[PDB]
Amino acid sequence: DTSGTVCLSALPPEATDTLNLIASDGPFPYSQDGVVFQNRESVLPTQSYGYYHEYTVITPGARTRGTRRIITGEATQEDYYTGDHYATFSLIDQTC
Repeated sequence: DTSGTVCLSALPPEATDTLNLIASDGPFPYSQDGVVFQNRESVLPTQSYGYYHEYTVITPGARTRGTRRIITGEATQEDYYTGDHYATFSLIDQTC
């Protein structure tokens, strides 16, 4: 299940950067950016393979991809933010 919705302005600035790169279809900083997100644990609504894709939300100072990500859903304006390494997700509202 999702943990509600959150305004883009309420997320780390890096989340805005990630969405801008998604809008231009990259290029992305990490090789894992753009790969299919399987939603293996069924936290997000059930959809067929390929409906979801994942992108890194850079954590300042991190040597690794960290724990922040944006999962895109194929529907219009459907994007999910997780700041706890896929444990919980919140729908991102780019209008606020």
